[PDB]
Amino acid sequence: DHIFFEKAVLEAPYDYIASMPSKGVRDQFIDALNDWLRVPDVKVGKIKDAVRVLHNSSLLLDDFQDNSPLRRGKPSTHNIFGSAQTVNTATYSIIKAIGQIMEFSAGEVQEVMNSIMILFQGQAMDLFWTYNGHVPSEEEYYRMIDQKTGQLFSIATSLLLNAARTKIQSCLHRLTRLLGRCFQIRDDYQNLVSADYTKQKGFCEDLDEGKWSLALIHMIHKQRSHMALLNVLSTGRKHGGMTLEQKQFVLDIIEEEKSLDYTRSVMMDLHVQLRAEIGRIEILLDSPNPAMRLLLELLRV
Amino acid sequence: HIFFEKAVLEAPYDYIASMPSKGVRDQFIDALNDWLRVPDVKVGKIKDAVRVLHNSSLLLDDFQDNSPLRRGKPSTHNIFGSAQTVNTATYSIIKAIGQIMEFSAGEEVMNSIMILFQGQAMDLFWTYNGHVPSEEEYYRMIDQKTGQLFSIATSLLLNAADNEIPRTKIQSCLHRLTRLLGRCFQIRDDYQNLVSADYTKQKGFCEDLDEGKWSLALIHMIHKQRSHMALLNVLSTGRKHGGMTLEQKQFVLDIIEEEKSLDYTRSVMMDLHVQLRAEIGRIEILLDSPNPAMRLLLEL
Amino acid sequence: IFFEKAVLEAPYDYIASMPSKGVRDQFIDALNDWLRVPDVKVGKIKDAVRVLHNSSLLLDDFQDNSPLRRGKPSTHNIFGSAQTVNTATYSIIKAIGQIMEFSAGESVQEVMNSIMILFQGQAMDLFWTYNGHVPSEEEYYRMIDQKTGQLFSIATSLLLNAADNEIPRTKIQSCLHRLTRLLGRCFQIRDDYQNLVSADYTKQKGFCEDLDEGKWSLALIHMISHMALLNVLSTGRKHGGMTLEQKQFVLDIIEEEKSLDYTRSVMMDLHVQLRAEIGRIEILLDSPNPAMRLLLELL
Amino acid sequence: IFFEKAVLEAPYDYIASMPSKGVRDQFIDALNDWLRVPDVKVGKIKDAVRVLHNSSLLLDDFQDNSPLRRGKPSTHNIFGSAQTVNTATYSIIKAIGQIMEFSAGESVQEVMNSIMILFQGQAMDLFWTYNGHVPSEEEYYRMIDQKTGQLFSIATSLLLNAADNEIPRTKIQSCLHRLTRLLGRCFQIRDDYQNLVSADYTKQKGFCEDLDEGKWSLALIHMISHMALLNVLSTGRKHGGMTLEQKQFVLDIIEEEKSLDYTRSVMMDLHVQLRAEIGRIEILLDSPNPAMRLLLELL
Amino acid sequence: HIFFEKAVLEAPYDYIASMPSKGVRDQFIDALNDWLRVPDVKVGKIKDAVRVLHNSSLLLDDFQDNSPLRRGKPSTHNIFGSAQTVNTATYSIIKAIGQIMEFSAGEEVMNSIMILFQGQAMDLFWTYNGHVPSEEEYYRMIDQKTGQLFSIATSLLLNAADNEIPRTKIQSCLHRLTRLLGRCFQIRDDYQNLVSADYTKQKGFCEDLDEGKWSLALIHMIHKQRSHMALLNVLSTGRKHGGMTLEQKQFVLDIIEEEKSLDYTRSVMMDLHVQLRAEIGRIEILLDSPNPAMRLLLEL
Amino acid sequence: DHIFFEKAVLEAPYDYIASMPSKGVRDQFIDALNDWLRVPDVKVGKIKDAVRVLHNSSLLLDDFQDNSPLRRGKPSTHNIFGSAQTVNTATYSIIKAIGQIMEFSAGEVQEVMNSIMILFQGQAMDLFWTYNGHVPSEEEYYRMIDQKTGQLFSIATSLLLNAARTKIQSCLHRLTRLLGRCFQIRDDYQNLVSADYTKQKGFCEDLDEGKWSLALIHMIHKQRSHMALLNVLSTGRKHGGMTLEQKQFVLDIIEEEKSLDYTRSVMMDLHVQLRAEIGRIEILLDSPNPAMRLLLELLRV
Ligand SMILES: NCCC(O)(P(=O)(O)O)P(=O)(O)O
Ligand SMILES: NCCC(O)(P(=O)(O)O)P(=O)(O)O
Ligand SMILES: NCCC(O)(P(=O)(O)O)P(=O)(O)O
Ligand SMILES: NCCC(O)(P(=O)(O)O)P(=O)(O)O
Ligand SMILES: NCCC(O)(P(=O)(O)O)P(=O)(O)O
Ligand SMILES: NCCC(O)(P(=O)(O)O)P(=O)(O)O
Ligand SMILES: [Co+2]
Ligand SMILES: [Co+2]
Ligand SMILES: [Co+2]
Ligand SMILES: [Co+2]
Ligand SMILES: [Co+2]
Ligand SMILES: [Co+2]
Ligand SMILES: [Co+2]
Ligand SMILES: [Co+2]
Ligand SMILES: [Co+2]
Ligand SMILES: [Co+2]
Ligand SMILES: [Co+2]
Ligand SMILES: [Co+2]
Ligand SMILES: [Co+2]
Ligand SMILES: [Co+2]
Ligand SMILES: [Co+2]
Ligand SMILES: [Co+2]
Ligand SMILES: [Co+2]
Ligand SMILES: [Co+2]
Ligand SMILES: [Co+2]
Ligand SMILES: [Co+2]
Ligand SMILES: [Co+2]
Ligand SMILES: [Co+2]
Ligand SMILES: [Co+2]
Ligand SMILES: [Co+2]
Repeated sequence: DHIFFEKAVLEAPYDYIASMPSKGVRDQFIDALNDWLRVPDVKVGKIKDAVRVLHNSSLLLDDFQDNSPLRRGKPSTHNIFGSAQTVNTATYSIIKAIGQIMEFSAGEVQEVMNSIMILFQGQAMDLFWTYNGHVPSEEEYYRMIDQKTGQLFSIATSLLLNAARTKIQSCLHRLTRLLGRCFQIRDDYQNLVSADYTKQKGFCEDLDEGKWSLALIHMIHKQRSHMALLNVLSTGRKHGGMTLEQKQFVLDIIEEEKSLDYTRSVMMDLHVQLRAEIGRIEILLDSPNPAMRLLLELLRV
Repeated sequence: HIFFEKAVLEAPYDYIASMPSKGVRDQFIDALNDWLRVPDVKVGKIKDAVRVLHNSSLLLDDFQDNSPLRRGKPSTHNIFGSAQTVNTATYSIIKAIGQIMEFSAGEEVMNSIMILFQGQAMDLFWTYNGHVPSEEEYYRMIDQKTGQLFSIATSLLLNAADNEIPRTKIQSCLHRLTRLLGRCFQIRDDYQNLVSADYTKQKGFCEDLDEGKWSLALIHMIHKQRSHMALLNVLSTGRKHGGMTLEQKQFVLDIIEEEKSLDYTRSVMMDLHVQLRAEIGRIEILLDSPNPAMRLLLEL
Repeated sequence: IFFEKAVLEAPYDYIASMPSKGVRDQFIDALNDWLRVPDVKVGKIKDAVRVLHNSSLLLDDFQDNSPLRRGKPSTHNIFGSAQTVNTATYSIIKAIGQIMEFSAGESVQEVMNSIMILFQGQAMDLFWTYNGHVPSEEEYYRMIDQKTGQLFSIATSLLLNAADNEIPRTKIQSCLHRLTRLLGRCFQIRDDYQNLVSADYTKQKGFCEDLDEGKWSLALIHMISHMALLNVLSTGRKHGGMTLEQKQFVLDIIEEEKSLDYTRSVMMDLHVQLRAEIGRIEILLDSPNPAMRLLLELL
Repeated sequence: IFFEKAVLEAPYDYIASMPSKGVRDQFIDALNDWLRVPDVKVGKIKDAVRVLHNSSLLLDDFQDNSPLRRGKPSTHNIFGSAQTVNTATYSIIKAIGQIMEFSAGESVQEVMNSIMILFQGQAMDLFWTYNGHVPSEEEYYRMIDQKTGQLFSIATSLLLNAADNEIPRTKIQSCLHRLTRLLGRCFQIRDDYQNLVSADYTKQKGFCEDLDEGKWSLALIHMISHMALLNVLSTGRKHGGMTLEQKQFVLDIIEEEKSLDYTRSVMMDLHVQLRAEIGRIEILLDSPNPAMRLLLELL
Repeated sequence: HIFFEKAVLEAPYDYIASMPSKGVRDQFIDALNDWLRVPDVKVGKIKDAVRVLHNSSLLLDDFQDNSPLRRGKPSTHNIFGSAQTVNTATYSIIKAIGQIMEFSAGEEVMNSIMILFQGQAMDLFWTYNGHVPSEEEYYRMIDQKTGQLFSIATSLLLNAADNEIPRTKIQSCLHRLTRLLGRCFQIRDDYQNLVSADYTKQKGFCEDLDEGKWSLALIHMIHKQRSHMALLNVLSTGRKHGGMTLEQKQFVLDIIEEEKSLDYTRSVMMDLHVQLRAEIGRIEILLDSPNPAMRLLLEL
Repeated sequence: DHIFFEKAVLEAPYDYIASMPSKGVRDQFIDALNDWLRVPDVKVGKIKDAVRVLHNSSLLLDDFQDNSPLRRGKPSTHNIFGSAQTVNTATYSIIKAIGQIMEFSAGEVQEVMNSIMILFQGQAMDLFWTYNGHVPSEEEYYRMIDQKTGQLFSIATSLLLNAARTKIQSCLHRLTRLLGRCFQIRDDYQNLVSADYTKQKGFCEDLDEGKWSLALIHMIHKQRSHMALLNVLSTGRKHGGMTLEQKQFVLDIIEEEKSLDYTRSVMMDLHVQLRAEIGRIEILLDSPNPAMRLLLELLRV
């Protein structure tokens, strides 16, 4: 009878992150997208649960892969169960999510499998650059984002699309791709700027991780000296993190170079294109979508 | 250079795949196919898929057990780091599943794959929280984390077998076979980790004592009526730290030898060998097809 | 020559200078209102028990790796673990010698036996956290009777052996044993309780010090669907202790399951039994003890 | 119930199972050839002193952070520091209780006082390495008389208090005190010596274990132009201990200055004084002691 | 890009040089030159040379004292690492010496520079081996490691002074001045490290208690007849570890306050202020040239 | 009177390295060079002592800068006295060495000061590349060597030259430069190959340091994959060193690529040029020099 006990052990790390609160964008996008597609409540529920597992599982891996001590102000899962159990649960949960997607969807699965694997191709580059200290170009950065976060929006879109036109499809493609860039570029921006992100992750958590955000990329390829900046980055990699003053030192250089102003420029332009794409769909479709415009608006600053 | 980013993604897999396997996995498929006689191309695809699953499991396991060595060389996460290694490992499992789908469509797997993680879950859970499992829990965990690999390969080969009869006679016997093989190979593995000098050369001296896993020898003497305060506390000391000193490892070995607990493990393995030979025999006669390959695989 | 003595007793003189007090001496004064032991012998008993209690504090702080004691650095963060342990062990021997100096016979072989039970209790405490065993409620209570309640018992045994002739120390026994047992259980449960609730117990020991130690308070034990809490304690065992965020997570689970309420109910029941016990003794000795009842009101 | 006792005594039963022996019991047998104490009481004295000596080994190994004892892991690398210290302190109390069980009067207050001097000696030992003070030869010798020579004194005090009636335990005193003092000084100096020279003392404790501890052997003290040696000891204090290469460097300086020879000369002089002392006692008791002279030949 | 490798070499110097000095060093040279009146160009060269020496000394000292903060910002070796920082520091000292040679030729320096290291040697030696120095040893060490900087600048300015007389009257007085200035500034520095909240903002809370240096306050109360077992042992505990906890630092402060040992340091500083004003006075009259700048420099 | 005690404290770290044994090449080169120049015994003694201090001081810094636990089988100086005292003594000793050079030499000093500073320019690049993980080109590597080790030979040469022609000078320049490259390239080679270097420094000490030797440089810029090789190097930098198996893994890749064969090729060609330069001088001068040819021969394999 204690087969239930074994299941609880296996899914304990998953039940942890899924329990905090943490959500927002994911569920909102599915709801907003469905205000257009009008997919049955039962089918969107099956899609929601699968995407949630998929998203939460990648968070389990990401926090471990990025060595993040905090998620949503609480300890990250691998600081509760340890990295070994967390990774084991996460990998299992992904397979479980794929099985669920198989159960209500035909094949094509052979399209979702492909896109799920693209997510890993995206993570691969992100982790590769961080680990070996290679600064990517701005375009490589965008391509990486399209794969690791943009593809995540695409998956939820493809699922809802297959449960509902024709030309409308190649417009949602432009939507999810632009949306993916908005999310990540904001996420990297807010990590260094916002004080909520400071409370839900720690002060400049990305600088401990050593990820290459758009601000750093822009000023690294910006032709001036930066002997100091280059060396603290190396110092951080050698110590596995930075002190509060070191992070502040990085921010001040960023401020002095106005590289965050560039990031703000890209985000505003992205919102312009996304506004246009949304209205393009609302016109091409029956009626407008305040839910999608809300989500877009939640993504500025 | 679209080729470059895939190379980065699959670099940790190519590393572990470039090492000498020992080919236990491949030898079994070959032996099983001496009975089922599936065409070489279909067999090759199944071999490739299972090889990817197995190697990916080793990627994860070495990191999870914090093993410094794999086949005498540094473990994969001591090349690419934990993050990269885990990422491709999960990806490669997805990829293998995708490969399996392309030539099969059915039907157990993937589902049986989820049982692997169920087995690992218990293995990792006990080790992390220091809970000593019973012999039955130990066996059940092994059926899930190890025996299932064999089950996977069999089902794949079985579903690809010709209409040359029966798939009804064999299935009961084949399940008995893969399960017995799974137990013995893991029990042998946990046994050899402490006594074999080749394993010392491949994994380091008594690597499982660093990992802190619960092998049959330890389990047997702990649930004994004799007191083992020292033994219990060294194991806890090893988990508190990153592992054990050589003297701490040697101390455990002395306790084991003093109580001949490895001899109990030898007895269990021999008894499993007997049942294995019996099971192979029932099939060799029922199909009128002797299998020197399976009996040769047993030679371990 | 005094220098050698000052070096040996420096770690003791450190904790002894701390304000860590307010229960041990008040219990002796409260009990002596009954036993009416001469003030001089009460002084020696107070001194001896003070040395013992301080010595156990030296050991426990080291053994639980507590960084703070009464808001100041713990003794082994001043003198190191080696000097602290050596001084502590010496101080225990010194106290016993003092006890021997004013009491003989089976009184000594009773206190000696009683002191050894303290270590028996500490052993189970230390053994459980080190090997990651979650104790039952009964195991926990028995552990408390040995390591905490026995300290009260020592003080009473000393006082009773020096009691006035107008007092039947044979009728009174077992009633006093029932008292100290309840009192020690009430004190320790409150101690484990307060460590997770208060400040003091965040100002004096740091935030949730028991969770760094990996101590098994009554709240924690009552719970162990509780999978996440088991693992973080294990994570706390593998790491040097818990992060501020990890400790807060434990509190949330306790709060959600209202484990704080359970221990609160247990201590109120102990308050009831204690009042009933003091009453029986008050009738038996034909003497009211407002001090004991006053001491009881410490929650 | 036995389980609780087994847990408490597990760290003691660990060192007690080790072959760490060959001097303590031989001294008792040698001395008893003179004192002719009944075999039964000698047994209890042997048991009590054995518990004390083992308990001091538990503490010292932890306090000096020694990884190895008799080729096997030290006790605190089996049970952890907390359990080891608690058991050790308990075992000391237990032994004293045993001593109390067959001896009364000022005999106890003598052993109690003698045990406290052991801690006084350990205190100076621990205090010096922790605060980086290089002791003089006299300070070192006095430290030895307290922490080592006193152990012999305890055994003799017990045996003398149980001596046969045909023996004048008043004439004999001070001669025995002179003996134990010399013997303890000879034993400890040899102990500090052997730790840097031998194997055993590389097989039993690891290579130059005293240099990890930061112990002040007679060789080291005799030297402190010696600037480089001072700093590596400091480096050894800041780090967890010394590397294999660092220990070897210390040996080279010792060898170059022939510090090994000095301690060798000191111990030969101690051999002379010891023979003179045994002789005086042999005349005074009209009884030869080939055992003591046999025990003496341990170099 | 021959320019690039020099930029790499001087990058750690440019970092520390880009910070707000406080200009005590420059204020002294200006004040001294109100008397000696050396042309601006020759004064500028001397300022530049001394500035390089001083900054290079801070490069070395911050690493040697393992200080995490310098003027509120991370210390240089927490940017470029210990290796690079030390390399340019030694180089910059050579460079400064080369600069000094180009406009002088003589004559004390460099020689006086070697006394700086002699002072640092004792400072580092006592701290590393935990030896408590006497008040006299403490003063002598300070004359060498701090007072000599002032001596260097004076000799340079003195050798560049015009034939407008005397260089014989002043030298005795100027040596008395630079030496008094050196003691007071270091004693003030060690004082302010424990009590000034601005120093907490620039270096962290009680940084010297992390370094484990021997300030006058600690030295005074240690060589006292009262016992200080606790105080002594915390300091040793701090050296055993990387530094002290906040409670350990606060504990030391409480002992200091309880014994008013900082008041003794205040008395010494005031007495040095008195002698300084006296020495400035003897010179202001002997040259018939009052120096509001020197007296204003004293305001600290 | 205890002014001598303060001096002992200051020079204790210097007296340590100077005492072991460790020498060889330095004294041999000065003797071999003087078999030509015939400079008085008193003057060459003054030159020897100064160069020894200079060389030993740089070793004090180098071991600390490279985090080397061992020198000549014994603990490095900063593992006896600590990094702080070692660096303080080293810097002082360099200034002391400069003063000594000033005392027997005119100015031009203004030539020796310049060359001493070049040594630091060389070290600067070596430490910069190691710390920030930048692989230099082969020519940058050679230029760096000319500055940090080749210039050291040049200093001893300039000193002896100024105490003694005309055209002979611009031949010694080619000698010291070639000699500098021979020494360092061999030193980097022997670090990974020789078992004496394994005993006098530890197994593959350079792989812990993370320096960029010619073998690594050659195969890094050699166009093939090397995903594994690139990542262990990063792993080493993140851990502050490598395990025995990791170093062996690096050696095997080096072996597989025959990059050490290339290093052997460069060394043999260097010996060819050096043989030619030596004979060129022996002819241009009075008589041959077996001492210099010996030293050259001590530098192969
Ligand atoms: N997308 C989830 C992961 C992140 O967004 P998060 O900020 O860690 O949630 P990352 O910054 O790692 O890309
Ligand atoms: N189960 C595959 C991994 C093992 O067999 P391996 O010995 O690590 O290959 P484990 O002993 O960890 O179970
Ligand atoms: N028993 C006295 C020691 C304690 O009360 P304290 O918390 O150390 O005061 P514990 O809770 O550790 O038992
Ligand atoms: N005094 C018994 C303990 C010793 O002899 P040991 O070396 O621990 O046996 P020490 O040398 O530490 O004093
Ligand atoms: N002496 C210059 C450096 C100092 O003044 P600083 O306070 O570190 O600038 P120290 O206190 O180390 O002496
Ligand atoms: N030249 C002295 C320094 C070296 O040669 P060494 O091998 O450390 O002596 P490096 O390898 O650091 O260049
Ligand atoms: Co809707
Ligand atoms: Co992340
Ligand atoms: Co991430
Ligand atoms: Co992010
Ligand atoms: Co074929
Ligand atoms: Co494994
Ligand atoms: Co495993
Ligand atoms: Co295994
Ligand atoms: Co009263
Ligand atoms: Co406690
Ligand atoms: Co406790
Ligand atoms: Co408590
Ligand atoms: Co006998
Ligand atoms: Co010892
Ligand atoms: Co000792
Ligand atoms: Co010893
Ligand atoms: Co002007
Ligand atoms: Co400083
Ligand atoms: Co300083
Ligand atoms: Co300062
Ligand atoms: Co010659
Ligand atoms: Co080097
Ligand atoms: Co170097
Ligand atoms: Co080298």
